[PDB]
Amino acid sequence: DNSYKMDYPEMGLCIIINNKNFHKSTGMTSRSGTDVDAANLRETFRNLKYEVRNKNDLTREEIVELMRDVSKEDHSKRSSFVCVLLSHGEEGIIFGTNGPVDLKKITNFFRGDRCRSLTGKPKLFIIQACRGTELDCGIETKIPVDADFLYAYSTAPGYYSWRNSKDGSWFIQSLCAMLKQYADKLEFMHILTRVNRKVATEFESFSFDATFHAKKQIPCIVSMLTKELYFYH
Amino acid sequence: DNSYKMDYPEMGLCIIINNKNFHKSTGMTSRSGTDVDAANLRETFRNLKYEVRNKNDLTREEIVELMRDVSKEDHSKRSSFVCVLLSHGEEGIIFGTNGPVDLKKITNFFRGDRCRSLTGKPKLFIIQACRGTELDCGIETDHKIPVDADFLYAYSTAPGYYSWRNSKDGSWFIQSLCAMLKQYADKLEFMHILTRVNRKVATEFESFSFDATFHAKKQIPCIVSMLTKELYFYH
Ligand SMILES: O=C(CCC(=O)Nc1ccc2c(c1)C(=O)C(=O)NC2=O)Nc1cccc(OCCF)c1
Repeated sequence: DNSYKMDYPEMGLCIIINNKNFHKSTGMTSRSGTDVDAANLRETFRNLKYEVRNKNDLTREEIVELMRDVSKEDHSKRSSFVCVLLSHGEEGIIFGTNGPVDLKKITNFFRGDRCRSLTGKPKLFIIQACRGTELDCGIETKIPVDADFLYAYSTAPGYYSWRNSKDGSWFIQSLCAMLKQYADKLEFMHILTRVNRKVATEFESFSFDATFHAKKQIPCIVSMLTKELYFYH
Repeated sequence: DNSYKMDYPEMGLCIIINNKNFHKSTGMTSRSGTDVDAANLRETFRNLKYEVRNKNDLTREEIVELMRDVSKEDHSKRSSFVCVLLSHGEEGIIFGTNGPVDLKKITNFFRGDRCRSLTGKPKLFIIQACRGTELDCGIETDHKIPVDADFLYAYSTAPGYYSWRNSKDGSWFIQSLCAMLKQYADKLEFMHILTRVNRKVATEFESFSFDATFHAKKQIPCIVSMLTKELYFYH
């Protein structure tokens, strides 16, 4: 068929790793307002009938162990899997409270051959974290083991990722608003495309210092899905 | 307006870079079956009403030059822009005949601030090249806008992975891309076309080799989208 089977007895897990406070030896700063994103996500995915588990202030080892355990659960009665990461980042990596974790390490747990009860089911990774330090100035006007993954990144490779301490990050605030409005009408890729547009046109940084002023952001959809994804029917 | 305006006088250019033969100093093999891909692409994109320009066996300098020249053209009367790269590669790199070129360097020529007549229009890069040497063993079941916006990078494989070519039929990804564009360009949104491309490659293809190391290998393409709207080839 053209569309993933989403009529399993359960939608699936939605794990949200929310890191705000970081260890002293890291020099990493606290991500103020991240709880806004975490709460917004929790409610959005609960409304999508996901079983949501929230984690807070996990270490790199704790992140690894959480994903290992979760990958070893029996997902046979679940349609999909969602993991949302809220943290500092670097290209290809997310930060535990006490140090880096390669993203590949945690998603390898769910590879078609390592988590058999999710083989052929959509595995979604939503990543609110930096991918580098670059700023966007803007401009005027048998199946493969690596299949059935989707990575919804807040930014393009190499780029910084913008957040508002009060309103939420640009990406998650837009993701939730778009899932809320369209998760009953549009296929996921088209939801995510609405997300890009909303982040691209509605947001623009403000700074008293020109270096950080009027900067822009586009999110980055990375799809290895083999079917269309509708959260209904 | 949830979709790109595709009813400009022209659909736009479709530049195809087809690298078959590489200088002896590299020690890169010839890419057998690539002319099949290049011919398939040419016919497919002409049918889509794109202005195809085929270029064969370009050097790293020539690639850069071509991309520079085309980026400096006036794309005002064009709906979009397509560029297909067929060659050897590594993560983030395609090979000219004489050596490596960073993909970022070629796609940067078209960034919303360096190519004004393409601002707000979809820039499509179709990349048939290795992104490393990993092999997928498979598993059994059988206002202002950002300058990095409006780009789509359609990769033949996942990051870190080998990309499979067949001497007779061409590459698994290009073969499959042409078939689905032929079948659905008139009906489906582009992301939906590429998703079908993904399923086709993932299910219908498996490598054959007398070397068990290279036998029974699988492949999934990788769609990287910073598009802001739905793309339909027919108005
Ligand atoms: O640090 C970040 C994200 C931003 C951050 O937490 N601090 C930060 C540090 C320097 C700069 C910036 C942020 C900028 O936003 C910036 O515009 N320029 C910077 O020098 N990413 C990063 C940091 C160091 C290295 C890196 O990539 C190396 C791996 F190839 C990526």
